[PDB]
Amino acid sequence: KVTVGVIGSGDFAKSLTIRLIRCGYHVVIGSRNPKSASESFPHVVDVTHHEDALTKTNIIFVAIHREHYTSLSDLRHLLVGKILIDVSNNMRINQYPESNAEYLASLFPDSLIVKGFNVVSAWALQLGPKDASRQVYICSNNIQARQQVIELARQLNFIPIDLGSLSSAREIENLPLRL
Ligand SMILES: NC(=O)C1=CN([C@@H]2O[C@H](COP(=O)(O)OP(=O)(O)OC[C@H]3O[C@@H](n4cnc5c(N)ncnc54)[C@H](OP(=O)(O)O)[C@@H]3O)[C@@H](O)[C@H]2O)C=CC1
Repeated sequence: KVTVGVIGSGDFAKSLTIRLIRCGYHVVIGSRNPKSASESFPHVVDVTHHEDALTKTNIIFVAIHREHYTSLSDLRHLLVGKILIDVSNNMRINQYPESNAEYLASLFPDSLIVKGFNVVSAWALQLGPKDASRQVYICSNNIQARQQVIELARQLNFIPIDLGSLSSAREIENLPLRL
């Protein structure tokens, strides 16, 4: 089984982990408190500290909020070359001078940041997306990483919508707030 990483242990990390397992992946979780977080996951999931989880996979969902990204900054060297999937949303349209994905890319300039899955609710990961809204919008400045995340979306039974460069991340982040 291919191993996919998730940082964080909240509602989104838990739902993502469900879908990943159902779709045939092995999951490693990076948590600040893995002994405590382990009870929030099945035994088949490897729950560990961030620095250990990162050694087990090259593709990591960053299932934490933007305001906590800098808690990972000391992992910069270990994260070099890895794909980081920015799943985040904000409470306001155009909330910051840069999109959350661009902010993450600036914190980890030698990682490969891909925006994706922010439009998917926790409940949609558990039940599946509505038949008329299986779309997940994906973008990245790195074409190879973009294509890997597109293929992951397909394996998770979503319809990936390739919006090209990371410049698309801003309006992808605005989309849940628009109607
Ligand atoms: N909930 C949803 O339905 C959806 C959420 N998202 C996005 O997913 C991401 C997570 O959302 P959600 O699960 O609801 O968020 P939570 O508020 O549950 O936070 C998730 C994780 O953040 C981690 N973390 C929290 N504080 C810190 C910190 N100070 N430093 C380092 N890590 C920290 C915790 O992990 P730990 O304690 O294990 O370290 C926690 O389990 C967000 O970006 C959200 O916008 C996207 C679409 C849907």
